Amino acid sequence: HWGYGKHNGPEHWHKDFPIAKGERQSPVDIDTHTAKYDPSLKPLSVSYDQATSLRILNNGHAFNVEFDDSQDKAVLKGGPLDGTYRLIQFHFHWGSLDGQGSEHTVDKKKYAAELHLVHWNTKYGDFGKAVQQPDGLAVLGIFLKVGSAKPGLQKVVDVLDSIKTKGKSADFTNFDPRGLLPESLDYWTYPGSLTTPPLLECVTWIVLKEPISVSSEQVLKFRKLMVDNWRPAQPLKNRQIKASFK
Ligand SMILES: [Zn+2]
Repeated sequence: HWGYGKHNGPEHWHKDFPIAKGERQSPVDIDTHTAKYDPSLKPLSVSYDQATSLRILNNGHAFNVEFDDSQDKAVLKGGPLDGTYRLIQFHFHWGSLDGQGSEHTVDKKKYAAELHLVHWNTKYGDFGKAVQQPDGLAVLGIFLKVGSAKPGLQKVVDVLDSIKTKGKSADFTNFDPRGLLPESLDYWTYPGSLTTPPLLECVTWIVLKEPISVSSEQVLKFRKLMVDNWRPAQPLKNRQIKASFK
């Protein structure tokens, strides 16, 4: 019965998922002066040109745009990663007003929303096998700030009315996730977890420094589905956040 409310929200999750109090939980606050520049980190390779979106699902906690991951189409490689990770889905976290919504924070600053592009390591059989492994997933995190509209988000926003109800899905083919990426691929990276139950510690996080801008109208349409589906920042503990820059 986990969710984001007073009675079932993040502070309760540890009861059903004790790893919630574990050693590599996400999200975290990215303290830009404690983040360590690592010259050995390679540039990120985001290869999304042959992405095949299939559908969009309201899973009760967010909406997921799902991709065909049955062969290498949209993949993430390079950066802190060893090998190739296939895009399986993306989703967002957002708030009930503009001053909150992101999961990661940067020097304690919260953005209005955060996009997670979820990828699994093709050394493993499928996503299900990958989440059982400490290097199973790579999640590309992108902050959303409110200002100008992101044109490449409009197709997502426009279909949401058709999946207002929990559990419903819709066909969602031929969406190009390249339209959700900022100019720069400068990033921070650290080992962490899924930010929703079961909170498995299987993720290499790659959080981009440059946010994308979305319009007030765009985020307001997210909110017609639910609000405040973000887990707050968890302690960094015995980890270091590394930066691809400065
Ligand atoms: Zn997420």
